[PDB]
Amino acid sequence: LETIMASPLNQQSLGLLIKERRKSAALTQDVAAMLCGVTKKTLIRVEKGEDVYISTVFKILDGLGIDIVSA
Amino acid sequence: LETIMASPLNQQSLGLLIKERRKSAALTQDVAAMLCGVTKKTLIRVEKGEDVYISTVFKILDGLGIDIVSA
Repeated sequence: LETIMASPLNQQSLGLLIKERRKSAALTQDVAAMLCGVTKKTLIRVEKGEDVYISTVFKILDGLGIDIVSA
Repeated sequence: LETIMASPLNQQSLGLLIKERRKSAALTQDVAAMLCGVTKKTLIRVEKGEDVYISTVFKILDGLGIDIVSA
């Protein structure tokens, strides 16, 4: 039962997680923005790790089927 | 808790997670707010699931030693 040193999410890596999930689902920023109910600009801000309201982030996570949990 | 950490997170359950973790460490709202570098009022907002900036949430999470990860 190998005990490894991994890392928790911060603001930047969350954006990158979102980006990777959007890309793996073959969705453009426009389409994903449509699915998540945000503007392309907002999605772009989030993927870049720029500060927004948590509600926006949860809309994005929910729209892309990304689940986050407590460690 | 066990109902919150055995499910993916939303805004409300995140706030409740913060609250419970704070309570398990025997911390008042003032002290925890102090530890996290936010106001008591802000911590109260987050624990109640009210909308704030993601940076604030990450400050609270980091200050209380709560790690979140991708599922």
